[PDB]
Amino acid sequence: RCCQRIFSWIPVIIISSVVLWSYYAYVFELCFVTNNLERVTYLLIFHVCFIMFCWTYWKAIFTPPSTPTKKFHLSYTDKERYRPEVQKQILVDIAKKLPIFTRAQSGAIRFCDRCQVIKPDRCHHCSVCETCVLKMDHHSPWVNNCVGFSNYKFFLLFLSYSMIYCVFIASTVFQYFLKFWVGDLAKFHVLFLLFVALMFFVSLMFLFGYHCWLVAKNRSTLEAFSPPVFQNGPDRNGFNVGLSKNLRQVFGEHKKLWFIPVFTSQGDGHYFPLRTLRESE
Ligand SMILES: CCCCCCCC/C=C\CCCCCCCC(=O)O[C@@H](COC(=O)CCCCCCCCCCCCCCC)COP(=O)([O-])OCC[N+](C)(C)C
Ligand SMILES: CCCCCCCCCCCCCCCC(=O)O
Ligand SMILES: [Zn+2]
Ligand SMILES: [Zn+2]
Repeated sequence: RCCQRIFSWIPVIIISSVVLWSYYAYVFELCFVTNNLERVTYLLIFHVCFIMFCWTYWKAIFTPPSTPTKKFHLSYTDKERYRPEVQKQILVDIAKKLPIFTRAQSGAIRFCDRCQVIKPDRCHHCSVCETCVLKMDHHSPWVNNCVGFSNYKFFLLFLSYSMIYCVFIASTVFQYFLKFWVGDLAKFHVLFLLFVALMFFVSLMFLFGYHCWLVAKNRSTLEAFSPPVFQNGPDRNGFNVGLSKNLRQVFGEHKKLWFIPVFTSQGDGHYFPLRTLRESE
């Protein structure tokens, strides 16, 4: 409904409000209060931090999920959608020609009734986005969007620049209140700002770190909480092909584009290199 669609944006409104208020706070008040050359230097650094935050946040929010291609879709009519075991055999015969090595716990082919999709490996259905999403990490209320194959790099860059911004604001307010305490000048209310920054920082520390873990090992959140099932059973490392190539699968080979939110991730969204094949030519 209209109500629901409005309510889905409130986390984004909250983060955007906190960020804009921190901008207004630092730029005028705090930057003025703490040499002209120094002030301009720090104002331009702060502005670069701000622009990278908004850049990465925007592309995290507004990059739609990647979706399985036609080859993975069943083009059935409403009539044909009907006996379950014949469907099982049909899906098996189709999967004979698809690069799908993961199965359900029962061993069945993973299939989405809503999208009519033979799910690729690492693809999962999001009921919020209401679509199958390739290498879906998780649906994020905070970016009002799925985080997966298409935007994961933008998400991690957004966490990083969020952290840098938090450190900038926190350190600035600390210096302001120290200089007040040493009588070299207060705006007591901006103390709250510090308490906010700190909080977010520490939160990001747990989040960033966690994702570091995931990215180091080529593991999605869903996979971390439910290991994928292969022909020989569950395997927590089925897609782990080494730290370097795990990192480059997300950030690409070109160092210049690592820290900017332009799409640079490797592979199609469907087949992902098996750890078990990592030394096969
Ligand atoms: C671009 C980023 C990449 C950079 C390189 C990354 C280097 C490598 C990074 C990390 C490798 C370090 C591995 C630590 C494992 C310790 C042992 C341990 O706890 O075992 C436990 C798992 O362990 C965890 O659950 C870890 C949780 C992560 C918390 C945040 C710390 C991240 C480290 C921050 C690093 C920041 C480095 C600085 C980054 C600039 C137990 O295992 P289990 O029983 O199988 O768990 C089942 C849980 N289940 C129930 C949910 C299924
Ligand atoms: C007052 C200083 C700045 C405070 C605001 C800084 C920006 C913090 C934004 C953190 C958002 C984290 C979103 C996590 C999403 C997820 O894990 O699904
Ligand atoms: Zn689906
Ligand atoms: Zn979603």
